[PDB]
Amino acid sequence: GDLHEILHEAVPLDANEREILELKEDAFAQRRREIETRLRAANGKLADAIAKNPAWSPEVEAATQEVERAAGDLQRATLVHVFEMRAGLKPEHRPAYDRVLIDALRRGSQ
Amino acid sequence: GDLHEILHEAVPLDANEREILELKEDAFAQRRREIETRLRAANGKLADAIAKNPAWSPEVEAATQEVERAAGDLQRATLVHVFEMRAGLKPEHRPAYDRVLIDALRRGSQ
Ligand code: NI
Ligand code: NI
Repeated sequence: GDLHEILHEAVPLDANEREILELKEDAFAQRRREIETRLRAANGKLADAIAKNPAWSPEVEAATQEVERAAGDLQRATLVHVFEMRAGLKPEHRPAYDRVLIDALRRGSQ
Repeated sequence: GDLHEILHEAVPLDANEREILELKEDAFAQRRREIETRLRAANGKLADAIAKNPAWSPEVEAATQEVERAAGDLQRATLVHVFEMRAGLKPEHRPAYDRVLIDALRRGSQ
């Protein structure tokens, strides 16, 4: 279900590809961490709101929206980076990458 | 991570609660199935779009938005039903329910 991990594990970068993509990989790792931090905080606000008053409320509406926004940010950032990686591949490596990517997407990997 | 399942498993309904909530449980089961069907179809459209052209595109934008919409529908429907169940509990059972619910939410269960 971890799309990014599935790709790095099944179709790992070659020596030159790894060197070329290192900067983008690192930038994505930091971006993912930041979004995940927001997501955990949103989860906490949702739990907090429900602990206070276990019903839909402005606090629950806001927290649920924050959760969904962070989740969407994560989904999009990951897919953009998946396309980044594809751009950094030797053209001849792209078909295997696509096979893994398409199959994983069909299963709902994100 | 399955909030609904976590609750039914850890704080199962008593005999009378189960009888009273049966209709709502069934309605939710059907609603969940319908949303999941939409989600699987959205995942398929996203895979299809990327199989055709592995880049961001109107098709990828539309599919990703459909995925996020279905996921949001699922999150909200589940939480509304979680509150439905709470309303059907004997008042004295609500605190244990809340303990499980709050702890699970903090971990990002949906
Ligand atoms: Ni990567
Ligand atoms: Ni239920």
